[PDB]
Amino acid sequence: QFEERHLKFLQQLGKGNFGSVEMCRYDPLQDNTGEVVAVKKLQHSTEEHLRDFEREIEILKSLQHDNIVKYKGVCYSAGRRNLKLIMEYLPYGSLRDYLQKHKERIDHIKLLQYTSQICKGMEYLGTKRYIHRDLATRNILVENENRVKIGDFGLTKVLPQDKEYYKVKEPGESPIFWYAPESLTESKFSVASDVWSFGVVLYELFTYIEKSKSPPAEFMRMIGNDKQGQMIVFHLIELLKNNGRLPRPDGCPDEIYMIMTECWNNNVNQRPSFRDLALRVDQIRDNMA
Ligand SMILES: Cc1cnc(Nc2ccc(OCCN3CCCC3)cc2)nc1Nc1cccc(S(=O)(=O)NC(C)(C)C)c1
Repeated sequence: QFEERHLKFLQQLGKGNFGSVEMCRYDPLQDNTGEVVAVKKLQHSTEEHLRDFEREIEILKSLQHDNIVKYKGVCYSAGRRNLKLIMEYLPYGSLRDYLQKHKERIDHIKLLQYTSQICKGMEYLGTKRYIHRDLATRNILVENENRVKIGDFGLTKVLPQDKEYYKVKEPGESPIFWYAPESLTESKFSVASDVWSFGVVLYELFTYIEKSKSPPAEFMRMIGNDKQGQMIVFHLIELLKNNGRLPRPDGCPDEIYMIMTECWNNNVNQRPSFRDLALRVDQIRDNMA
């Protein structure tokens, strides 16, 4: 529905490996009444990346949830590539940056509100047999002080009809300090591996994104900063097989650290569901209030 003639560039919000996101104003009447949107595009539009980009557009079109960023449409230039995905724009940016800028005004009860919203959005993803694979405070976006949203679906894959996991080894470097053990060793991605990663999201939240308490900082202080390249991954695998874990964040109540550890269970069938986590986090929140 969108025409690239009338999309007008304001600034770049983010740029990763295969894609980038720009703030733009859709102003079809050329009079500065149009609305400001977010536009995602590929920056190396190979054909494999393009077909995966279109499955992502189709996945995001199939989702409507208060905690999922809103799809708006697509746009094409002359031809049926240079394809662009149009989404709503959220003014407060990533939850990672929002939280370390207001760390002295956001208490634990507010952290738990975000947490339960993330859970409800993740639970909605699971009902449609989507695996996010990429959850982190980096990709959680902020609509306003009371609402967060899951903000990017570049790696979201749909489960096969028969099986409850997905095997993918990607070319390039992966965020291996959020990945469940069975994802490091066998590249299996399930809703239980997303629960592992939600545990480290919750860890991040309670570290208030303090620089020396990032999961990579803490993990690679546990295995030694001397480790080399591929050996890095191997050493982390061994540390997770011996029940080495991230430490409890400073000030974190023991109840919330028990939720974190229960998601970091080595036994994949023994991790809690997102609906159970939402109920645990809603009761901790209701007792604090
Ligand atoms: C879909 C969408 C809607 N609204 C926003 N709002 C937003 C608003 C301000 C942001 O500030 C970024 C920090 N500075 C960068 C320059 C301006 C400010 C960042 C994001 N972002 C959105 N997506 C987005 C924006 C930046 C990064 C990401 S991502 O890290 O999760 N994924 C990739 C873009 C790398 C694929 C996703």
